[PDB]
Amino acid sequence: LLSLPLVGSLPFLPRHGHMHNNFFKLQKKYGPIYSVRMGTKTTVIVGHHQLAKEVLIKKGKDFSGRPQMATLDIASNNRKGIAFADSGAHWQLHRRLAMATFALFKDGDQKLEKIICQEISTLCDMLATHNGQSIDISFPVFVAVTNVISLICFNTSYKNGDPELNVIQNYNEGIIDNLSKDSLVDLVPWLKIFPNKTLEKLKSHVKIRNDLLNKILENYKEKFRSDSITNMLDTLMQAKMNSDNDSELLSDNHILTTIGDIFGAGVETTTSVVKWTLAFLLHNPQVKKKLYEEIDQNVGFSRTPTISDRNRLLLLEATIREVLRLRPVAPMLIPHKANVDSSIGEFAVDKGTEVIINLWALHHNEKEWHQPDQFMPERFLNPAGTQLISPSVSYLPFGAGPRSCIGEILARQELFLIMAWLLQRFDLEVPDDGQLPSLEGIPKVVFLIDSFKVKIKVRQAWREAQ
Ligand code: HEM
Ligand SMILES: CNC(=O)c1ccc2cc([C@]3(O)CCn4cncc43)ccc2c1
Repeated sequence: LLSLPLVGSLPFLPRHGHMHNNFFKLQKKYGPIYSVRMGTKTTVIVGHHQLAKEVLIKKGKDFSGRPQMATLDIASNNRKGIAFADSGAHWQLHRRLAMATFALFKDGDQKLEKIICQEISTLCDMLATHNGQSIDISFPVFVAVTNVISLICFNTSYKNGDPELNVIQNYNEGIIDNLSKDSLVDLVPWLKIFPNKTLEKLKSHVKIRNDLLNKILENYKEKFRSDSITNMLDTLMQAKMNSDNDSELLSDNHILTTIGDIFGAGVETTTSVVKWTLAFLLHNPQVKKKLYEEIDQNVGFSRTPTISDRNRLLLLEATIREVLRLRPVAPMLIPHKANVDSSIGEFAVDKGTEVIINLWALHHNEKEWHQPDQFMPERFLNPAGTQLISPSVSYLPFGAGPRSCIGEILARQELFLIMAWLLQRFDLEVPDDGQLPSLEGIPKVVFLIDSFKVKIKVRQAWREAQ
C-alpha cells in the first residue's frame, strides 16, 4: 500500500496564527535558517541574531535588495522612493538626501526637539478638553506626528480641524489594509490565484495620495529658492537643480514617492508605538505608577519635559525599549533580496533569493532573554535602576546595515517626548466599561494594535501647580 503522490507541502497552515510566530515555532524542528519554494521563487527565513547580523551587516551589501511585489509596486509608483526601491542608484541617492535632510534639524531654532514639543503642546491641550472621558487617542496623536513630518518635509503644518488630515487618515488606512492581508510575507500568492479587487482598491487609495502630494509639490515649485534649504523638499529640488548643470533619478515622480515614504513612515510608525506603549501601561499599573514617580522627582511641574531629560527618565526609556522588543514595528523587517550569489551560515544563497529576518524570533529567543514574553522594562536597567543596559545582543528594533531605519532619531525623540508630556499631565486609566486593550496585535505592513479607549484625567498634581 503506497504513499500518495505529493505535489505540495507546507509546514504550517496558511492564515493560521501570526506568520512571524509560525516561522519561529518551526525553528524548534528545522533550525534557525530554512527555505520555502513557491513556484520559481525561493525564500530564506533567518531566525538567529548571528545569521541576521551576517545578512544585515557583514554581508549587508549582498542582501540589500528588495523583492518586487505587485502590491508594493503600486504603493511605490513602480519601486521609486526608498523603502520598497531595489538597491541601486535611485535608492542610494534618495536615501542619502533623506538622511541629509535630518541634519538640518540637528540644532538651531528648528531643532527637532522644538518642532516636536510644539506639536505635543497642542496635543496635550487638546486631550485635556476630554478630562474625565474615555477616548481613542489615535487621531490626536496622528495629527501631532503628521504636523512634525509636514514641517520636516514642507515647513508647513495643519491647523486644528483641517479636513485634509481626515483625507490622509482615510487613504493611509486603505493602503495599509490593502498593501498586504497580514504581513508583507505571504507564503501563497492568493492575490494571483482567485479573482479579487485588492489591486483595484489599493490603486484608488494611491491615486488620492499621489494627487495630494502633487498639489503640494506643484504649488511649492514657485516658492523654492536655492539659498533657502530648510526642509526635505528643498534638499530634493536642490539636487535636481545641481544635476541639470543623475537628473533622471530626480524626476517629479521620484521626489513625490520619496516624500510619500517619509510622510507615511513618519506617521503610521510612531502613532502605532505610542498606542502600544499606552496599552502596556494599562495592563501594568505597577510600571505606570513608578513612571509617574520618576517624572515627578526628576522633572516636576516647573516646566515641561525636554530631550535632556532622557538622561534622568531611565525607566521611561527602558519602557520604550521593552515595547520595541516585545511588539516590534516590523516583526520581520522589510523583506530583503540577495543582489549576488552569497551565503548565510555558509549555506548557499542564489542571487534573487528573498531573505527574511525574523526579528520576532530574535526578540523572543529564550537563551537570549529572561522570560521573553513578559513586559519587563527592568530588563533594560541595571539592578539598582541607575543606568540603562543592553541585556541582549539579539535586539535590533530598527534593523541594521544598509537598509536600516533612517528615521530612528526622529522616532526615539517623538516617542520619548510624547510619553513624557502625557505622563506629566494626565492620569491614563482603564475606561469605565473595564475593557483592557488586546495585546495580540494585527500584523500588517506595520504591527498594529486593535483600537482601544483610555480614560484621560488631568492629574491633580499638575492642577495644583499653576
Ligand atoms: C518606532 C519607530 C520605528 C521602528 C521600530 C523602525 C524600524 C524599521 C525597520 C525594522 C526597518 C527595516 C529594516 C530592514 O529592512 O532591514 C525600517 C526601515 C525604514 N524606516 Fe523605519 N522604524 C521606525 C520609524 C521610522 C520613521 C519615524 C521613519 C521616517 C520618518 C522611518 C523610515 C524608514 C524607511 C524609509 C525605511 C526603509 C529604509 C530602506 O529601505 O533603505 N522609520 N525601519
Ligand atoms: C498613504 N500612504 C501610507 O499610508 C504609507 C506609505 C509608505 C509607508 C512606509 C513604511 C515603512 O517605510 C515600511 C515599514 N516601516 C517601518 N518603519 C518605516 C516603514 C511604513 C508605513 C507607510 C504608510
